[PDB]
Amino acid sequence: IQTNYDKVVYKFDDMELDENLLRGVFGYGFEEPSAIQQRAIMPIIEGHDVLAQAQSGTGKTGTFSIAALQRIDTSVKAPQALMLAPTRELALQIQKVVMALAFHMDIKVHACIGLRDAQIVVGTPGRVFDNIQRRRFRTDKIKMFILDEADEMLSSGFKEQIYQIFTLLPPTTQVVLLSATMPNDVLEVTTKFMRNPVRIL
Repeated sequence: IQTNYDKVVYKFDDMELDENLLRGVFGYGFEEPSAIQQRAIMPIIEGHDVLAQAQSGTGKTGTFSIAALQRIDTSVKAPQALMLAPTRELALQIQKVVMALAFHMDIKVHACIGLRDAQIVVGTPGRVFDNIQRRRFRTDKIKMFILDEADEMLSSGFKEQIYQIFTLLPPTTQVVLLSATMPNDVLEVTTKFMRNPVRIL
């Protein structure tokens, strides 16, 4: 584990999460934060752009799902977090988890594979870009942009769609990129859209 952020939290109780969220975490079966969640949840909540190389099954989904849910202003009924996955299956799965964690919260999650007042939007690059173009949902309230399995997405030709989505989002959007590998392409998006990112490898 290599990181340029040194805070390590061992219990979800210590992350100062909303209790309704915490209820959902424990309710989901999350007992102890994994290596990755021990280090990445906090910086994401704090607003840092975050780059994390994490293998699947290490608790990636929970990391950005918990941090995103903690950052939602439930009063605002519009997209605040946009999550991009390489496939419709992954996207569907992320929606499953987010909803389970948000069980004790009043949060609307919608998958792009209804959209106007969803607070969390999950989907594939092509579908999301198309819905933005046809103005199916506004992007002015988006505060978080999460790219799950970035190496997968950039290799499937979504690179251009992603670059375009970036430009269409508020210049102040926090960027969270998770990838198992570190292709030169991934480092590229990182240098182009992140500002002094927290790195966890």
